[PDB]
Amino acid sequence: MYEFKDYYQNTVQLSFDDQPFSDSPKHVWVICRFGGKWLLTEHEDRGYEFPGGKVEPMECAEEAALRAVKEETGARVKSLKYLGQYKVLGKEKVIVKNIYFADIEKLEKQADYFETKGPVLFHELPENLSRNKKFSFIMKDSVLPISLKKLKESGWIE
Ligand SMILES: Nc1nc2c(ncn2[C@@H]2O[C@H](COP(=O)(O)OP(=O)(O)OP(=O)(O)O)[C@@H](O)[C@H]2O)c(=O)[nH]1
Repeated sequence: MYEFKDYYQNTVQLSFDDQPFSDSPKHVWVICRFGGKWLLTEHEDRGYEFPGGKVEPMECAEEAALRAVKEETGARVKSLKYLGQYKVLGKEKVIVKNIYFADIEKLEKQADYFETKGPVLFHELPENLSRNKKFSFIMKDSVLPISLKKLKESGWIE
């Protein structure tokens, strides 16, 4: 596994095995790709980040991942694939977040933006996200580069 600190100096435990920290994860994170471009969302407070969110009642992690993509980017996933899972050790609460890769089939219109500003398309992600104020803190740690390298080698990009 991988153990490092996040933007707010909280301990993050990253692994690429089939749900090692928890079999019931309360959070999801979806690395989206619309062909040759990265599909991101713009949170009203945080900024630029990959779609994600909490798992709702009578919903599984995979269901929550597809919903978060539609709720934040309004996109339909062609193939959702489990990449890994991470544990964030905060001051009081501990969060178990599931990492998913979504190959985007299409981008459709949305009626409401759930704390978001709609879909965002990037041909290539900026050189330093930890310095970039337009991006979210969830993009400003080692979870993002390690996952992209694993994703690269998966490799389902092509
Ligand atoms: N590093 C990192 N920390 C995260 C991520 N998502 C959430 N956190 C941390 O999790 C905490 C917030 O978790 P939430 O689930 O949103 O908690 P909440 O909104 O107060 O309320 P609940 O819905 O009851 O959980 C903060 O300490 C964040 O730093 C993530 O993707 N990466």
